[PDB]
Amino acid sequence: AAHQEFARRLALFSINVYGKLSGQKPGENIVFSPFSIQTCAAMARLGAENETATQLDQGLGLASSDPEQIAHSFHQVLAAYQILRIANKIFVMDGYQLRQEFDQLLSKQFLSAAQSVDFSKNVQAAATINNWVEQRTNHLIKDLVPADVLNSESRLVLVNAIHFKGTWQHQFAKHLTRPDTFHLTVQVPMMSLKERFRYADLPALDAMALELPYKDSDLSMLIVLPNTKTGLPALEEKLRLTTLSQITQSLYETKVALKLPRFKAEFQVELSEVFQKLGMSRMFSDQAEFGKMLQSPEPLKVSAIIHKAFIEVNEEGTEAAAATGMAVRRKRPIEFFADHPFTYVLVHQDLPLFWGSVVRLEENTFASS
Repeated sequence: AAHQEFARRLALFSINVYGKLSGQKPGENIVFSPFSIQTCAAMARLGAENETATQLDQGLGLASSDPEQIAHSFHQVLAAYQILRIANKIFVMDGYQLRQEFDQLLSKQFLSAAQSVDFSKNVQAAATINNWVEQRTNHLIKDLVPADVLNSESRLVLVNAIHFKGTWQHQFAKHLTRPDTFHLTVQVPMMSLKERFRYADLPALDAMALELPYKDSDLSMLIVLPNTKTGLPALEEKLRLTTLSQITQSLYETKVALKLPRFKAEFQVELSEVFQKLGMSRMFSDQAEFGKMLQSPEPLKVSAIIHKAFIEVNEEGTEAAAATGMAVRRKRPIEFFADHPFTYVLVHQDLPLFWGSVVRLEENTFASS
């Protein structure tokens, strides 16, 4: 009930963000963790007041206007994963003390760690933050927070990191992978497998979908494939007309001949513009209200929200990672051949952990690091 609502609201936030990112970065293989973004921003909301807090509640789709109830809603999920590792930490300017309620909600409900750092020594502070993020993401997310967005005016950085490594319930055979056409055409490694999978025809979306489960988990990779080679932008628009829950409830087990690219993607973005377009502008402005963060009466605002994500999909399974850092400163059979662009979601039970697009693929002919 409370759990279903949390998933529903995160799913809507997810498609909202996906839509704004796709508009901001049209030809790119977007990948992001909506869960990471919402969690990090909800932590910031605990320290917000007045219209800043209200914007965050309503723009993120949080459970209510009550900080304790909001915090508890995240605890329920975070605790359930006490394959998937999620970690929160706050990094606080040396000499500044957190307010008790902010500190208590972060520690007890968001299971957040806390550490004091010297942001005036901004290279050192960034290294501390970024090393922690690497350690929470199997070194897949590097240099999350650059030194050059931190300085003596920085007061805290809130970070969420998430790491996923799953093995397919039904793995692909490596010796069956072959180069084949991806229609943008290019030749890329295509993995082939015939199995019973949860599948749906989605004719009102002009698409089809398939779920690939991971063993020893209630996690799966949902692939939504337009029926036409050029159909992804239209599908992306139409997903707004439905819900993730309605899509996954349409799935039924059936024998499928699957072809899926062996692919990887990395994506990074500063999310201020996305948040502004989703009606959460006040937090970045000189009218921002974050007086519940620190004992100090210094007015604060958000100077950056940085998100980085990574995913690799191969014959054995999937590994994915992401992190979100928010800097706060003082104010001065059926064939299912995924051989053209598609969208995908790593979903727990309609709780989306990762969301992305495959729009362009190439086999690199150059050696590189």
